[PDB]
Amino acid sequence: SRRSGYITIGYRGSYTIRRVARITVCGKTSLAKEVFGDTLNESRDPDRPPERYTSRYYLKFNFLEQAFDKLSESGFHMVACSSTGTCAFKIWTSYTEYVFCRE
Amino acid sequence: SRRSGYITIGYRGSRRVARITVCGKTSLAKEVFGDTLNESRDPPERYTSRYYLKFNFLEQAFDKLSESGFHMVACSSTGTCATSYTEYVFCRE
Amino acid sequence: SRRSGYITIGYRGSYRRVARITVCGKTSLAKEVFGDTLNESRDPDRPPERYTSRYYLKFNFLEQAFDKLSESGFHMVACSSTGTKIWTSYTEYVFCRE
Amino acid sequence: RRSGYITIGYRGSYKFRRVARITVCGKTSLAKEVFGDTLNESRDPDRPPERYTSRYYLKFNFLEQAFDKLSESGFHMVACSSTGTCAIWTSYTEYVFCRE
Amino acid sequence: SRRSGYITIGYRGSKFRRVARITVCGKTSLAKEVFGDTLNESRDPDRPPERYTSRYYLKFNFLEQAFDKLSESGFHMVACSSTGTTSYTEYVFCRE
Repeated sequence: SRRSGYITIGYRGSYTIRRVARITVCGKTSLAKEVFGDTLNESRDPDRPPERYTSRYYLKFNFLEQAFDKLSESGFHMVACSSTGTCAFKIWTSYTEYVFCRE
Repeated sequence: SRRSGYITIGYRGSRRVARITVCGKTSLAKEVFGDTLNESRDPPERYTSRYYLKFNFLEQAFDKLSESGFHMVACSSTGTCATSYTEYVFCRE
Repeated sequence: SRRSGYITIGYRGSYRRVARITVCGKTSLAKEVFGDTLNESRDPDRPPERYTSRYYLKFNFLEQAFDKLSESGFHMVACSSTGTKIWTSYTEYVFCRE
Repeated sequence: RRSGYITIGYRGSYKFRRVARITVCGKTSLAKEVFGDTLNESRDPDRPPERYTSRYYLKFNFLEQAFDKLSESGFHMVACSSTGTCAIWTSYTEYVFCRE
Repeated sequence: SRRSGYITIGYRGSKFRRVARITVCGKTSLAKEVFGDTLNESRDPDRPPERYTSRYYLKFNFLEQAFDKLSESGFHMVACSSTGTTSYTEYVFCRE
């Protein structure tokens, strides 16, 4: 409870009438670092103080469930999930986010 | 974590978090967010759907709800191509 | 519990603008929860054990409906939304009292 | 009582909800336990108890009546999702139930 | 628990429901423990248990049969999302 809070995992996918390019991490930087350690890629947002938030971290691996398993090992649980679709000329893409919480 | 009710967190995206809206009992929202809350509407009603937050990190809003004993119980989003609107429902028992 | 059951709350939006909050479920549960804030005009004088999909509420704050459900011991167990210069949407929030 | 999942499907059309068919998917013995004679097996008849179906439906049209019967048999809603089909406007929503 | 983790079940969709292929994503040891011989590892074969995959799929067609097997191994459904224009729906399962 002293280090409670939220981490959101994001994933951009595409379907043609799973393939991963980048798993994004949003939340307080100290929490994301505790959970993911050196798998965290902070290049898009470097050198932030621990009590600041980020929406631009991402992970050095490409399996979604691999991110979820690490969150579970740190006592975070999935509490929500949403997805939004898009149509294009055929390919259709979507961004999915998975909200995790530690009590 | 004293008096029960719902607070809904919303934002419209294209992540770029333009503005985080707060809906619910006005007294509950002020308990949770204090001066991070700009009301921006002129007397106040018991319920609002037009409060919004000064900061732009969604998880920072979620974390403050957690500190007051609110839990996320649902979320939904809708989009049409030309953006999207996402909503997160919190509840304190 | 003997008075257990589901109530679904819905509303049509456009892009928050809430025109009307709909209420679906067994009528006696809806009446227990919302009392005089319930508008039964589109399905009046129903027996307490029959189901309706046509009640709505006389207020337009969604969280006020959620708060009343909580006061009667109902909890939100699911949520879904369907989308389409203005696009409309329907969102429903499923509540359950066990 | 044996564990399992039952999914409830609802073809909707769009303030009120469009009265339509409520479909039931899962192991047939579970669906029959839950719904009894409100279950319509005419599109998948004479199935053995341990086989699965995705073609049962209910003889009433109120979704919450189906949710209530699931609750009476100890099933709980664990997920839901809908698909928007723009063309009025029709959507399909499914509600996943689980008895552990 | 020692063998805790996530398995995500997917189906590409378009009496109504028609499901062709049920995809399985997660750690390969977990997918194998849950699904055994019903699992199709041909698309991603010769994989060590501690590695992850997004290319397994199931030999049967009933989504609830996949859900029931997950339950039998102590996995629970924690989230669900769908997107479409045809549709793709995924069900996230977790064993603590």
